[PDB]
Amino acid sequence: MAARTDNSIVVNAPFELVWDVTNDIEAWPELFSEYAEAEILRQDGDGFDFRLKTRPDANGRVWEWVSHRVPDKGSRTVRAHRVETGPFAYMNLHWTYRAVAGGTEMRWVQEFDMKPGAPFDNAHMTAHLNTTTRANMERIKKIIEDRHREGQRTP
Repeated sequence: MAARTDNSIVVNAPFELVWDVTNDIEAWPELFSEYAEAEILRQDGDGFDFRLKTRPDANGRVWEWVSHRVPDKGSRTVRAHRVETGPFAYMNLHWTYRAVAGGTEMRWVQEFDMKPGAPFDNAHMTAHLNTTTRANMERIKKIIEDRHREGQRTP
């Protein structure tokens, strides 16, 4: 009934670095290939609201929306959801980090459902999100590992 994506990847670096990089919202435009802009609108208490402005998609359209995000470094997890759902009836995000043999494993899970009349149906969006998510996790993994390996020669 409800759409879902579940993707994992291991980053060959320590939790601290993996966490700090991925949770650096201001840097997402250089980390993610889809976001042109990312700014925190407000930070009240734990969670916070941020705006995302994507780059022109495969159809030349630029999207922008606001989401609420609540990072929990202590539990090594983060929860988020779109405030301006747009074509989505709702979109929930859940990231976890786990120490494993070789580095830090990142697991990103999405829970959503398209609005009746949206350009995409649950099936097609699921495929689209898996593709973009996998591409982003691989790019982020590379970036983090490079920063990590750099600090091993100064040391």
